[PDB]
Amino acid sequence: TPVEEAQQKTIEAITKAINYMAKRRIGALLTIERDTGMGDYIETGIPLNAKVSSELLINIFIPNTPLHDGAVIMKNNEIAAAACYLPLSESPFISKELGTRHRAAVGISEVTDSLTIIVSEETGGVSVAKNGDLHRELTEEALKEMLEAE
Amino acid sequence: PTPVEEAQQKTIEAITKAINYMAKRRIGALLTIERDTGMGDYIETGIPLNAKVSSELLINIFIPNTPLHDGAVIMKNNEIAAAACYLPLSESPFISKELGTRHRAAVGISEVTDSLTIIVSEETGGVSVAKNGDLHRELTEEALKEMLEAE
Ligand SMILES: CCOC(=O)N1Cc2ccncc2C1
Ligand SMILES: CCOC(=O)N1Cc2ccncc2C1
Ligand SMILES: [Mg+2]
Repeated sequence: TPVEEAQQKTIEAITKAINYMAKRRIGALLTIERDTGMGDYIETGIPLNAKVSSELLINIFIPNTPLHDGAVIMKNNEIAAAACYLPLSESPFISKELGTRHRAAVGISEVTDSLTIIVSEETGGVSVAKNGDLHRELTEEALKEMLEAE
Repeated sequence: PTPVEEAQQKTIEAITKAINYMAKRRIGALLTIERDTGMGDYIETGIPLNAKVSSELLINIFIPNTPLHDGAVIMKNNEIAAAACYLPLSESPFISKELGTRHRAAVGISEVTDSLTIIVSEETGGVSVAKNGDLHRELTEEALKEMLEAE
């Protein structure tokens, strides 16, 4: 159906962007809103309300640029905003070598049903935060399975 | 001012802030503002954004060596319609011979539309505008803002 085709196109755009950023160890933080509304966090960023593309997602997270610090938040198959604030988790159970992008991802996942993707700037490792837990060192197949399950 | 007028002023502020930032850093840029001649055929050659304008997004689009930096950004009113768009290259003899493809594309679209195109040179940081087949070079920040306000 059209809705299914659109969802698959968005998953493909995300995975292509994440793969590029992982290869180059470009830090990224991408939160996908689900049933819990995230308007209060969307409002802390720069409004975009843009069509998703791999190209736009890559250009947002280039280091040393206006939009690269903070989270992209996606809603209704669009990029709602970039450079958004997310709450930092205080969980003592996050790997201690991880920094603030990952604590922000876990933090938003503790108070919403959202799915957040993180690319580490240290390793290019890809992780997902959901329900207060961080799933680390994902393969491409693993991230795609999580997006489809979501 | 009406909401339409306030929105126009915000869009001008966003454009001038981005152009000034790119000029300073010698970031090449090509930014076409659609007017009354519709530019759908050219918008459709790029990557669709349909995004709200911000200075931050404009700058991020043109960072060198990134997916969106080559080709034109085409704006419709208060939105960035698409990036990395193709424009026709002018063959006008009044384009300074040292200028490259971004200036030629800008003059080219300006020959077949009433659009206003801004160009930042990656070589010099100079700011120019193409309109109605003419290129106006070495604009001050003040001159660019006035041209946009009058447009
Ligand atoms: C568009 C400008 O944005 C910023 O300078 N920050 C830094 C920053 C750091 C952590 N979370 C969000 C943000 C947004
Ligand atoms: C999104 C990818 O964009 C591109 O690779 N282009 C568009 C474009 C438009 C005009 N001249 C050169 C190029 C290269
Ligand atoms: Mg002069």
